[PDB]
Amino acid sequence: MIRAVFFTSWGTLISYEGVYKVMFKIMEEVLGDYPLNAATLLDEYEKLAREAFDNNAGKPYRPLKDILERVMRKLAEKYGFKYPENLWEIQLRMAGRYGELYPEVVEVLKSLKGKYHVGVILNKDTELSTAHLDALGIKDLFDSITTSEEAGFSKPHPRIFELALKKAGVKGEKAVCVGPNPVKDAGGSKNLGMTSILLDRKGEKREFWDKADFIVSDLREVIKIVDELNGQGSLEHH
Ligand code: NA
Ligand code: NA
Ligand code: NA
Ligand code: NA
Ligand code: NA
Repeated sequence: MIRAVFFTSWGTLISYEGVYKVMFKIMEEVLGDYPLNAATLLDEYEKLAREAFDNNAGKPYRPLKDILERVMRKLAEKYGFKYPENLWEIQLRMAGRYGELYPEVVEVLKSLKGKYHVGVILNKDTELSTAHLDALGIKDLFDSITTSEEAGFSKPHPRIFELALKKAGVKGEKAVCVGPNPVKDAGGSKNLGMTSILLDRKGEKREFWDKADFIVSDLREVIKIVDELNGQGSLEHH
């Protein structure tokens, strides 16, 4: 029986275009009138942030605030603008203002919440990652929020998934995990015995479909999958 459904954040709940918007608005605020195109700065920020996250994958948690400070110091030295004071407050304010959910998210979370433990797993940190969900209005729809900062390790290390399962009170076989990353999400959750669901919203990841138990293009399909897994043996499923 599936008793719990876990979701990641980026590309699952919060759209990539929404994440891009937040980061673009941060770059614009940092630059002020400095004569650098903010989209150009954004591309380099994304590259450096991605490189740091990927290097930390599966390792003990590293404070996000320090990562973003190191990235921005590199960018300020590269491009010649003054390093911004209160960078963290800029991050929090822009996360409070910008971003968007995929259009089916609220409906799906509400449909599941009545029948399953609905959890979110966050890899960047606790504070900023939770603040973004709160600003988008979905923080309280979750029965649990579990982060790499709380577990002490980032995906795909097992501890983050172990902690999420403890919050739900079940072993991995009673849970599904939905996310876009075949290694960090599908592989990571399957290591704890969960049923892995790869989210491929654009149908562009076929070469990684073998890394998951199920593939979906939107979150409405998750409800169907869990209902199917739980309808085994009744007269309706038959
Ligand atoms: Na629930
Ligand atoms: Na409940
Ligand atoms: Na935190
Ligand atoms: Na933090
Ligand atoms: Na794992």
